[PDB]
Amino acid sequence: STGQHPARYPGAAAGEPTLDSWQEPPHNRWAFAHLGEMVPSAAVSRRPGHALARLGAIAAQLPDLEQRLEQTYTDAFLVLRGTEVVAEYYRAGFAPDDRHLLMAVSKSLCGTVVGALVDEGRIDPAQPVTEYVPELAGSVYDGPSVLQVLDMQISIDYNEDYVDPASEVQTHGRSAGWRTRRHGDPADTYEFLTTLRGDGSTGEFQYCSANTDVLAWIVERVTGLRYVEALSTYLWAKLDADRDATITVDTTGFGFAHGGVSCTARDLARVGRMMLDGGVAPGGRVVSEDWVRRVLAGGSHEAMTDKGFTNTFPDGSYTRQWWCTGNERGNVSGIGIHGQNLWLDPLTDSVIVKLSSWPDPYTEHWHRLQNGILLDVSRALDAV
Amino acid sequence: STGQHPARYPGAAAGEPTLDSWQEPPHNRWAFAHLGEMVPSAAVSRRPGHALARLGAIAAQLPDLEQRLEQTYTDAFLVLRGTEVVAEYYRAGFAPDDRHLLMAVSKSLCGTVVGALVDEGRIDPAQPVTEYVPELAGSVYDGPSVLQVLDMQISIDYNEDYVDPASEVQTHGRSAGWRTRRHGDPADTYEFLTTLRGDGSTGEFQYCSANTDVLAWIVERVTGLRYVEALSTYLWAKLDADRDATITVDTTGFGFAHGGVSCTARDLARVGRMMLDGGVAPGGRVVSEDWVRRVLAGGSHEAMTDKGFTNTFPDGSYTRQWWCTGNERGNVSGIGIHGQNLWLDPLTDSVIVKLSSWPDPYTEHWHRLQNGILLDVSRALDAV
Ligand SMILES: NCCCCCC(=O)NCCCCCC(=O)O
Ligand SMILES: NCCCCCC(=O)NCCCCCC(=O)O
Repeated sequence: STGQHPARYPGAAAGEPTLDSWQEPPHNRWAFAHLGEMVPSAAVSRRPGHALARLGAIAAQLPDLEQRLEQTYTDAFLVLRGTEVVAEYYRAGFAPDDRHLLMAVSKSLCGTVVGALVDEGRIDPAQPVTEYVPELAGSVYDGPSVLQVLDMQISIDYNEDYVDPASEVQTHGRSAGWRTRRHGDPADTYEFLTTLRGDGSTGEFQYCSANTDVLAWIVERVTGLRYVEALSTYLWAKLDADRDATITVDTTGFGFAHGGVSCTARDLARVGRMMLDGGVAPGGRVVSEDWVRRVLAGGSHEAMTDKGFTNTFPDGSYTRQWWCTGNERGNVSGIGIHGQNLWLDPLTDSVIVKLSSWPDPYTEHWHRLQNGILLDVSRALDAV
Repeated sequence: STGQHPARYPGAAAGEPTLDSWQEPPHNRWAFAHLGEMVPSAAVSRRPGHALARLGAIAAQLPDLEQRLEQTYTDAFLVLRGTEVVAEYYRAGFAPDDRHLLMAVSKSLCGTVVGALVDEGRIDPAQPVTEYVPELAGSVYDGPSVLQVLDMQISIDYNEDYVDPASEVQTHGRSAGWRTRRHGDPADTYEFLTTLRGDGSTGEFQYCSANTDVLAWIVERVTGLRYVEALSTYLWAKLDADRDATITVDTTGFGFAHGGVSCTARDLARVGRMMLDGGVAPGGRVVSEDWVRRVLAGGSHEAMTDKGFTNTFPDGSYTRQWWCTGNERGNVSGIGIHGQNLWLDPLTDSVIVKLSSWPDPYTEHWHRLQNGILLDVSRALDAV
């Protein structure tokens, strides 16, 4: 058993509604107003073909920027300097206000929600995961602290290989609804998490998407809110965003916290703006100054043994669901496969959003090109 | 085989992407911008509890109206007199701009798209279905004309019982993704349609949801557009709507034309406004004056042998995906189970939208109450 979870609607029984019950009472009052949560659905446009390129200022310093964006399969690109949008690009077929999957940039949003609850004293990072989710007893999350989850410093038997059909990535996806279920698969994301094991060691960085979903589970146990609602209440609804975000949900309504958020490029930039404003957003404080300071400060460098990341960023690290370059600019970024970044450049008070669709989830090739663009654009923003 | 269908995106292979392939190239460029079409998804609200009742004018004539709306599980209710919203109600927990499932009011929208294509001379109602969809040869739709589909005048072995777990309604839903698939079920909506049989007789009204999905299939074959896009291009994008509508899609991306559209009450009223304006909408003409005239005129009364409908509306009929009361007011309505109506009152140049969630799909009890409210509100709009 995975214990108590937030009901899909007020008074809902556990796991209700399902695909076979949503038309029946009492479920249908909720379901008829939220059917996209149950059944795949398409937008029918209220609006009756070419790329939009408004790179403007940085164009003089980076003449070939649009070509470099094309070469990295860029769908949306936006630079926010202070409060001003100073450069934008959207590929043909993608509108400025269209939403785009964030992949693991979603993790940085989840970490922010956790941070807000730490500020409220509802989560203590020093406490074991099992203090908040007892049902993870007997799993790899039995022993580690919430901070070690936040920092991805738990050794786990989870092969985070995005291409291997047999990897835990795919099983994770089948459990949550991103992929077709097999018989014998865990019923939902919570159950999948309880199946994970490890050798018990901690302290070394191991990127594992399951960690973020454990954080979201903790958020639910501490607030009593569905993660989807907690993500709105503690973050999204304070941004003065143009559009709702969306997040995929599994068959219990649990949001795919580690990778399933979609939003517009401009709205994602509002998250970066909040970070560079010390944790304050138009709708109120999201996280404490201290939390933001710790994100910008980085994690333990010695924990970061990922050769690929450190080849590019020798003094890099990871903390609280953010990647920290440790470079001379102090760049920090949310990062997702296929080329998603929420990139912070504190030196110039700027945020860079790049949302892409590389053919491959992650390779040194795309990694080098992507980071080259983000660094060049950052430097182009420097006072001269 | 069900023949050629509009690709989910430009250049897509048949049936691509699937739940297991959408992350791979070339699918992922499209899928990352449209993930809700593949995986159930929840809105993360950008906005930070009680019913809104602004019944206003008609309140004096119908003092107990709000109670009557509550008693019929009303979620949204809106009266448009001319171009003016003169009464509104939304239950606690449902916002004025929230979308609501239309159930078979969706059919009236599909019929409108067909009507537009008839105006363009791309569909001839007198022609057999097989003129446009040859693959329906050998099925119950082999022989009948497109008009007989529009008018629901084909005898079909399809038990339209919304509660019986064993009825064709459920198989239809399993084929399309509204319900959990069983082994042996048709793979998609098109395949399900090809399995339908009948005794070959025509001319008598038989309400069958499959008919509308055949119409949507015809729309796709004649335009080359996904039904979702055709619904936008020929109708929704001409309404000057506040929000996109949505429609559920099956595993090929085919919209659930007969029941799967959701939209706001105010936007649905724009469809009624278009009908009462002779087929013209803010964005241009949607259908011809003649088409609208034929809808308002009704179908053959003798074909209408449904005792339930005619008990309430003795001179009632059905044509072109609209129910026609044949009453002294000439009321016509789109109708969906659990209490959805797009109700036209030409006498007062008014449209009534009622979107509800009755516990039961359809019973004489709810039918009597629902129609009593719509008729009383219509009469309350009369000049005195
Ligand atoms: N479970 C399916 C979706 C999971 C998303 C994974 C993801 O986006 N991972 C990001 C990896 C970034 C690696 C950065 C680096 O090594 O330099
Ligand atoms: N296939 C699942 C959804 C199908 C929707 C069916 C629906 O909305 N039907 C409307 C029936 C109206 C009957 C009106 C009357 O008999 O008076």
